[PDB]
Amino acid sequence: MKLIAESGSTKTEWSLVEGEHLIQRVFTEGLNPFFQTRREISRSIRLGLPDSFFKRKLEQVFFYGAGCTSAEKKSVVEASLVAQFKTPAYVESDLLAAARGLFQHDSGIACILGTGSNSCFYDGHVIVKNVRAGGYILGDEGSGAALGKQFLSDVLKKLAPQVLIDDFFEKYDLTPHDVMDVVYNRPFPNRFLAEQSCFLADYLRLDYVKGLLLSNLRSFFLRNVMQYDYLNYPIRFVGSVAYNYADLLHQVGKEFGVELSVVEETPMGGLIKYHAF
Amino acid sequence: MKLIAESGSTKTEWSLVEGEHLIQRVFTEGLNPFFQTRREISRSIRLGLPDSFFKRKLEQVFFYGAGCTSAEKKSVVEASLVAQFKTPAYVESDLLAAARGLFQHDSGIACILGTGSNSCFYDGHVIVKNVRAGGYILGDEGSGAALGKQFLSDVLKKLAPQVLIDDFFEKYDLTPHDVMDVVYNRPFPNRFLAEQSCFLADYLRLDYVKGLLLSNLRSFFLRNVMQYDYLNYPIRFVGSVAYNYADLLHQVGKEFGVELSVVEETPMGGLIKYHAF
Repeated sequence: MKLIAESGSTKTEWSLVEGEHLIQRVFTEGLNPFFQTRREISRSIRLGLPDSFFKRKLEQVFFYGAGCTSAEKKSVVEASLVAQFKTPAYVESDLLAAARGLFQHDSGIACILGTGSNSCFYDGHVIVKNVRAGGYILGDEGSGAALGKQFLSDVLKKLAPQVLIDDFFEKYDLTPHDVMDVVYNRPFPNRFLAEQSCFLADYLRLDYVKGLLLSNLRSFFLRNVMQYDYLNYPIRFVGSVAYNYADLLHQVGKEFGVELSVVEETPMGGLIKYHAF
Repeated sequence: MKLIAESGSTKTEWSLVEGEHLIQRVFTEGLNPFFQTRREISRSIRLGLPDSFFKRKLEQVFFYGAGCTSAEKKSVVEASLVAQFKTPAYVESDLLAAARGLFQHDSGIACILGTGSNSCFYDGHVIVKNVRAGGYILGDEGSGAALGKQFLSDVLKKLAPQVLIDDFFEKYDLTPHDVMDVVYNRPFPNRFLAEQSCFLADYLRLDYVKGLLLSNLRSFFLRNVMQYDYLNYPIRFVGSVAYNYADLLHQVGKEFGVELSVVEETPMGGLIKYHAF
């Protein structure tokens, strides 16, 4: 058996697999070596996974995660995995997870629309080019946080529909003042903004929300996708925003003259296939 | 004599005055009760002002500052002033400073374009209406930080002119990676973004920079100014961004059918007049 894990801001997905056969899947909290020390990662692993995961003969562990983006950060995660499982562990970024999960050994443009957003050209083996996403303030166009940022900007200006404003304040138990406090003074403001992506998804019948999604999705295409040779290679998407707003994403694709026929919630299914070759 | 002080992110201006006559002016660091305790404010005062300020018979002290926006925050500043000067001290916000400095006892729309941005309707006595600015992430349209945010977004995407990108990296001794670090991990990211407003001002001959200013100034008008009865009252501006980019601001005014003939660097001259009545 092998273990394949994919970690983002909201959770880690663990797949215990034999070849392409799923023995078990388990979710734990997100694990990010920029926010968590080696020991916290080890502890979160140790407390989150069932016993069967730790008693099982594993040939390798493939881990992909947000924040696994340098040699040093990959080491922290690797040390935890190696300590917890006593087996070869290979740590890569969430971006390479998207590329390999979406493309296998073919070439094309892989894009993530999740808490943040990301894109790359993948040559079937390595990432060859990677437009900088820029994070929740300076970029991450088309991401959950970008949506949340524009929505909350509109809430404070009273520009959004009253129904949405009232529902937002009630659901989150907030006032305008408390919004400022959360965004400017409390941990992980990006995650709170990105949570708005889930909130807004119930209100898609409103012109306001459709226009907000179209605007942010177009921005991702103009500022990220179209830096690549996007008319000459397949463009494939993964992530919670891409998945939940797949119809609007497809519409934006057609506006830019492309056919987006691959939109997946996560790269996990593709990663299981990839590590079976 | 009285003492009139106006405090923002970059500095405090102190005016020792008899009626409308300026005895002396001194600059110290900014003083903001959200970032500095009463004792730090007192110390910064005590170390920043000349002896003559402390030996002088003063009838009152009028202080206006960023962050002096609640009863409690005003108290902190007041306690410091009262301890340092042993005289009646009246603490108000930087917004009321703009209103009173720009309008005296007349009515109209007062706007600030500085590190952040702000606007209000002033009835000649009190602020009657105040669109929420929203801060550097969710709003502050037309501010230095909004400029810096779009510029740096463009820098990371490689969309800005190469000359600007090279000059930015060299002047600030930064790389793309170090930019992320400053914005996401270091204190007062708003102040660093707002500093870009001064950097860009030397490059106004570039189409890119003109278009950036026009876009951000238009945004301030669409999302803030035009929430007020802006065709029926004078609109007056104060602040470093408004002052440095006065020609483009005036142009944006005309686009929205208004004549902006009052643009001041600071409200200080107006405040001296106001507190002489």
